[PDB]
Amino acid sequence: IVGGYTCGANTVPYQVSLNSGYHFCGGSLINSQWVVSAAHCYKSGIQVRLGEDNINVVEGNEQFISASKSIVHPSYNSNTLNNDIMLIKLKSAASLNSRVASISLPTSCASAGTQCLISGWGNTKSSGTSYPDVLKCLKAPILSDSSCKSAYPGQITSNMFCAGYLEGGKDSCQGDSGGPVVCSGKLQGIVSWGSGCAQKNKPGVYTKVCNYVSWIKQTIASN
Ligand SMILES: [Ca+2]
Repeated sequence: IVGGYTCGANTVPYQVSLNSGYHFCGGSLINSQWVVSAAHCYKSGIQVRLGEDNINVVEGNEQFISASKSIVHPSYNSNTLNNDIMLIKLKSAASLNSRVASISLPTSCASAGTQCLISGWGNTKSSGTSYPDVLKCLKAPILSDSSCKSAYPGQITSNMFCAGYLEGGKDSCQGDSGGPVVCSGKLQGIVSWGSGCAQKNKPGVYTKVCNYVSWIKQTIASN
């Protein structure tokens, strides 16, 4: 997260870190045994880390649970990043509490102008590289489809939306991938892609979660 703020320990209780020896992606806990992340975060040997603030220090509220299976969306295209969504099942159910909690799926799609919270442990520089140990947060509005398409001609599908600031300086970034965009207590987006980070006229692009609710529910119900 570039141009954000320190969230505060366990203030984003649905935020998870995906770990394969090191943090490589974010995710969102949507019930006691399932996480939603980006399909481009797919790999084998995933451990889900819940209750994290400083990802380099054991602070006492963590739960570390290995993934038993991952399910990438059947229509994911890694070239265009269309359908950039995946489900991860935990080997055992997380113990839910005030600091480890699920986030509700949308019942309807959020509109342009809606304020959302974007969070993660990604790069905090738009030019350099600096990775924070503690969770970073950014409040950002969803942008109009027209402005999103104008920023990225030929690249925005019906399964994507832009959020952030056309002026630049405030954005998600490398390492935030797969993490949450939550608006009015609903998971509306997943950190997917963008050109650099926090660049003028290149806002963050996010997977449009409301398009996938039926798939998520049906997949969870049979797996
Ligand atoms: Ca920790």
